Amino acid sequence: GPSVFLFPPKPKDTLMISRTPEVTCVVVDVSHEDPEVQFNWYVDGVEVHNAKTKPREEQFNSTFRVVSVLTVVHQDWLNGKEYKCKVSNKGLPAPIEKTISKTKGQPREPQVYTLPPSREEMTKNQVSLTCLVKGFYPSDIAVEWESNGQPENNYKTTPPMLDSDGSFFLYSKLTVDKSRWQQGNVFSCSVMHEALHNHYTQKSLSLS
Amino acid sequence: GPSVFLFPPKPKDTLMISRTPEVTCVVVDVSHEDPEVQFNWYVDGVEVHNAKTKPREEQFNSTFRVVSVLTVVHQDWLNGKEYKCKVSNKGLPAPIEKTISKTKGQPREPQVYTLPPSREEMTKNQVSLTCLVKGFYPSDIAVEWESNGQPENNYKTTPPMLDSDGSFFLYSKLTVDKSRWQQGNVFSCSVMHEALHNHYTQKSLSLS
Ligand SMILES: *[C@@H]1O[C@H](CO)[C@@H](O[C@@H]2O[C@H](CO)[C@@H](O[C@@H]3O[C@H](CO[C@H]4O[C@H](CO)[C@@H](O)[C@H](O)[C@@H]4O[C@@H]4O[C@H](CO)[C@@H](O)[C@H](O)[C@H]4NC(C)=O)[C@@H](O)[C@H](O[C@H]4O[C@H](CO)[C@@H](O)[C@H](O)[C@@H]4O[C@@H]4O[C@H](CO)[C@@H](O)[C@H](O)[C@H]4NC(C)=O)[C@@H]3O)[C@H](O)[C@H]2NC(C)=O)[C@H](O)[C@H]1NC(C)=O
Ligand SMILES: *[C@@H]1O[C@H](CO)[C@@H](O[C@@H]2O[C@H](CO)[C@@H](O[C@@H]3O[C@H](CO[C@H]4O[C@H](CO)[C@@H](O)[C@H](O)[C@@H]4O[C@@H]4O[C@H](CO)[C@@H](O)[C@H](O)[C@H]4NC(C)=O)[C@@H](O)[C@H](O[C@H]4O[C@H](CO)[C@@H](O)[C@H](O)[C@@H]4O[C@@H]4O[C@H](CO)[C@@H](O)[C@H](O)[C@H]4NC(C)=O)[C@@H]3O)[C@H](O)[C@H]2NC(C)=O)[C@H](O)[C@H]1NC(C)=O
Repeated sequence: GPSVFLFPPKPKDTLMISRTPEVTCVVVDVSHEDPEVQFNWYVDGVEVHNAKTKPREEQFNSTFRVVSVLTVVHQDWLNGKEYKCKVSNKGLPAPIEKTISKTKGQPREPQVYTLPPSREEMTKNQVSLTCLVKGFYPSDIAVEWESNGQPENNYKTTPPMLDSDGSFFLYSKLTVDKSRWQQGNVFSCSVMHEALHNHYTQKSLSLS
Repeated sequence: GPSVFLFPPKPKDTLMISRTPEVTCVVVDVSHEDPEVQFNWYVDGVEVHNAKTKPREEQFNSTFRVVSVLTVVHQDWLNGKEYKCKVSNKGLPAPIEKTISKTKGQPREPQVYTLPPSREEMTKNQVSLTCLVKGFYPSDIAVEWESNGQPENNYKTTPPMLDSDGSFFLYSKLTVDKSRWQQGNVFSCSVMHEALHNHYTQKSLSLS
């Protein structure tokens, strides 16, 4: 009894023409005696044929794992085109069909807010700078940090939370040596999200 | 083939003598033909006998569900005592054993920081006030908000995130009408966590 899992591309993959968005079709618990698999892909029901089917991998539990990767057009996904994977195995009476697309909902533009460390935080040798992203829909988003055009390393972001009003929000937290902050260095969280003009925005933060 | 799941109490249950901490032993996919179950509980291997075993509930998939609830002593769990559930069913060749205890690790005191809304946020009719809890271990924690001793309603908190240094942190976000904030009302996130003196602390925030 095999099952299939269908993964969407990653947000910023989608948002940057530069990047390569992929839809991933994963089939597990494939019969170890009859490992032969057939993938079929569809774009709004339209069969396409450009998917790279990876070599089957033997797992440690007497099953195989089978991955099919479809390259997608940025705009296509953005315009909410459907991607359906069909998987046909001889040890299964009917082929499995999963489908995925950009989540159905009105797009909503993220509001970004930079926030100092707390007065009391100025006790410790590390401070936390606070990026705040809210109101956005869907959930698919990415934040980064940087200073002097160079990306910062020591930050962490939450996974998006559902807000009362059906929007999502999240916080990003960049920690830095107090000295940097007090020297008046400028830092900015950058946010990628389909609702943004050019899918990107930057909001800066430095000690007043 | 039944399975068991063993749930810990909830943080603040543990932290307030007032509250009632419970350890929950859940057994699912119990045979619909042979539904007869036997629970056994243990405190550091020591069998106790004070658990309330709930009536078995027929599920919609031809299985039963069986819950056993053990009341625990606040200090006991706090001192990291072990709670092992044994489940014995006739349709299973060996009884299932799960065990749980306060997570193993050095306790670490949460640092709480209140943070204004962003200057730019003062555009909208709703603002966000920002409670920040960091450095804590373990993860089991709870935040609330209040003003004028009355609990606030419209806030949301993230689930704890793992921080670089093996600590957890999280943010709480309380939204309020701009007018309240500009009137100079005082708001404070309150945090319950075992590392706190008296398991509690409060940090306030009002417009300067
Ligand atoms: C033999 O050993 C095998 C290898 O270990 C093992 O295979 C594994 O099988 C499980 C199923 O039991 C399967 O689990 C699914 O995982 C989905 C996410 O997979 C992630 O994360 C894991 C680890 O965290 C990674 O190892 C995977 O590679 C994968 O990572 C992603 O991979 C893709 C491409 O490779 C990347 O693009 C991603 O970036 C990357 N992510 C990360 C974080 O790195 C998970 O979503 C599945 O959840 C759904 O099914 C569960 C039941 O299995 C339900 O509990 C749950 O509710 C989900 O249901 C769905 O919910 C959706 C809404 O959220 C709906 O849309 C769906 O309709 C609904 N239901 C479905 C589809 O049923 C799931 O947990 C693993 O993927 C798989 N391992 C690998 C490596 O492929 C075998 O089980 C072993 N067999 C036996 C018999 O023991
Ligand atoms: C027939 O229909 C039945 C009823 O719907 C159904 O029963 C369900 O079976 C599934 C297993 O498939 C079982 O899922 C487990 O759920 C655990 C959490 O349960 C929560 O959340 C659900 C919904 O979100 C609630 O409905 C539950 O009541 C329960 O809520 C909690 O309940 C307790 C007491 O009631 C409260 O105190 C809590 O406050 C409350 N929570 C909330 C949010 O309200 C989940 O933790 C389990 O995860 C582990 O097993 C998975 C495999 O099933 C793994 O993918 C996963 O990795 C986990 O593995 C563990 O990881 C741990 C570390 O994190 C380790 O410690 C463990 O060692 C390791 N492994 C284990 C134990 O295997 C799990 O998903 C449901 O609980 C159960 N439903 C109910 C209502 O009890 C049947 O499946 C149906 N049968 C069939 C054949 O279809």
